[PDB]
Amino acid sequence: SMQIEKLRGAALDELFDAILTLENREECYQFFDDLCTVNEIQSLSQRLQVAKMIKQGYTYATIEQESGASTATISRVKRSLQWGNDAYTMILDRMNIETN
Amino acid sequence: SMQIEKLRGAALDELFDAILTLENREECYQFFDDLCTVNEIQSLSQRLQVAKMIKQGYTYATIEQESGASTATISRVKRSLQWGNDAYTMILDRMNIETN
Repeated sequence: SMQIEKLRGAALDELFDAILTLENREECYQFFDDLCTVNEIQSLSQRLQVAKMIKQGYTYATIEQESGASTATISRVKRSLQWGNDAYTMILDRMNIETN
Repeated sequence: SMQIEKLRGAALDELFDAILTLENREECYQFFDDLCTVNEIQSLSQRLQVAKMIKQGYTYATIEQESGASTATISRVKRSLQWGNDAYTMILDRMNIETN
């Protein structure tokens, strides 16, 4: 019952298969610069920082100050961590981020 | 002189490092469902479909019909194909999608 189920199909599969072909960090810079605006990329980056910081055990007050994320953004990320796919956990755990 | 240079730094590196840890297509579904809204994901999928179809030699009208994309969206993708990082070329080649 993921919201993304609405979109499941060949085109979305191709986008994800494309992202899987990226092999290093600079390829990601090049690809996401082509694909996305600066504002879009900034938002995605902010969201992951918020998720990381929540998991590290920081107060929401501190998260605002360090990540520059808005309260509305922090709220959305909060909702995803609790009522989502545990995908932030999966990927943060893979990078060996010390979550407390 | 990529626009993304505005954002280059530790947080953005971390987002890309996260994306590089994804191993399969279903993990992408779970991660991007957590990270993004349905509307954001649909937008990104549409852009890649447009890029592919431009590179295959479809005209704007066919692209509008098959991908849902507005002329504005198509225009922006076209601009990025001419003046961007050639990153759509890169990923389309790796997925062995035939292009002109």
